[PDB]
Amino acid sequence: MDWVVAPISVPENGKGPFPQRLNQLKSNKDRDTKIFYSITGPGADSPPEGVFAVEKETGWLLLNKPLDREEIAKYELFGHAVSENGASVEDPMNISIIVTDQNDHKPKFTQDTFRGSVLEGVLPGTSVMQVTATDEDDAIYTYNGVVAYSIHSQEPKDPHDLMFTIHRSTGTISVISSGLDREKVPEYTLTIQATDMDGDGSTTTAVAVVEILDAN
Amino acid sequence: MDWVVAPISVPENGKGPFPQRLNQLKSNKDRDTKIFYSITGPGADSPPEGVFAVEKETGWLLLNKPLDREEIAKYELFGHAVSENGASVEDPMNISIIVTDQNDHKPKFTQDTFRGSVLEGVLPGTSVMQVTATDEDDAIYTYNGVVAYSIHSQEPKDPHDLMFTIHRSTGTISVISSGLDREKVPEYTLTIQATDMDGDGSTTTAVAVVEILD
Ligand SMILES: [Ca+2]
Ligand SMILES: [Ca+2]
Ligand SMILES: [Ca+2]
Ligand SMILES: [Ca+2]
Ligand SMILES: [Ca+2]
Ligand SMILES: [Ca+2]
Repeated sequence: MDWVVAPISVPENGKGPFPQRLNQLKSNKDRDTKIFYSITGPGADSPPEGVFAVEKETGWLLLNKPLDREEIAKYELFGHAVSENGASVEDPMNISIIVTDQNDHKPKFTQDTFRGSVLEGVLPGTSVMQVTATDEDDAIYTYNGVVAYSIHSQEPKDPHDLMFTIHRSTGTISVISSGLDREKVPEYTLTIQATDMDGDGSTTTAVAVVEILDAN
Repeated sequence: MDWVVAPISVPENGKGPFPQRLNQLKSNKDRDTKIFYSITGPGADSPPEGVFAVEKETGWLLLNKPLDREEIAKYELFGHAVSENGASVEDPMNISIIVTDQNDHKPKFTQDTFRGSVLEGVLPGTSVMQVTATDEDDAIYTYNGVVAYSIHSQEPKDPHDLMFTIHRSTGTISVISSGLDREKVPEYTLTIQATDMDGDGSTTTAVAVVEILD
């Protein structure tokens, strides 16, 4: 029995030590001859050179230094086997290295202060504005690049304390209660937060300033 | 050409979606007979049951839910190939799942306040005390569980500002300058910090109180 395709998943920023053994190659021609192994491709003999290597006799695939997914996320290499007589015995083998993500980037708001406005009359559920934070980490297979938005505080606290809400994943801010009155309170300052790992990681902070406009 | 053996490395807390394909099994007897695949072992048919599964006809190995390395770090399963009989055609295959670490734990000092003492006479380079923070994440293959120690502040700043240092990875605090005098300053309060990812991750804070003896 065997795998049809077996890619090797390697976390970025590994401790090693280096050089670090990955998986071991084997030509089933072993008994008939002595085999010598080598590799080619971007990562081996094309740039970036010498990130990966092979032990010529044992067939161990080696990683020579820690990887950075944000720099290169995938490698496609080829492994070769030649007899002691010098003849390429079999087709070269496809080697796929998948670099898996670590949470090595903090989220960042696109601005320190976002600004929006809304009419004093509006219905609860009305969009005011949208805020945005970015995270360079993977948000598809991991949560490391997935951001959770929240409102930390509101100022002032009148009439109600919880006048707005923020959509947890889109960053759209909405009005959730009535009684907006420009004459009483013309401006609210919301301290907003974006936290990666969908709310369990690092947090960064910005501000949203909401102007209340007079409906005649 | 092939791998002698090929373990599968799966990051914990994956998004999937689930069930999630890992790698695909294949018997060489595919060509001469119809094959049905299955798996056994802790993770499959022993507890924890049904974390992994196999598509009986295609041979795809499936992960049914996200993994937690801190709960189980490694699985050893066996893959089987049987004829319509139910009879093994070849030896079962060893399946190794390695669960790779995510930084899902913050570091924590063992105490909020550590206490130590040192004689007023001592030479620079003298050990005072050792402080400790733990991190449940992997500190062997990743930095996620590796802690970096630092001194944030000293009080008072007398005779001067930098009287102690902390060893970045052991948490041992040492005297780095002379002029300790109990009669002048009997006690120092150091704000200390432990940061995971060897200094690039989350930080937590505690206090070290050092008594000067006569
Ligand atoms: Ca990186
Ligand atoms: Ca990353
Ligand atoms: Ca991140
Ligand atoms: Ca975990
Ligand atoms: Ca972990
Ligand atoms: Ca950690």
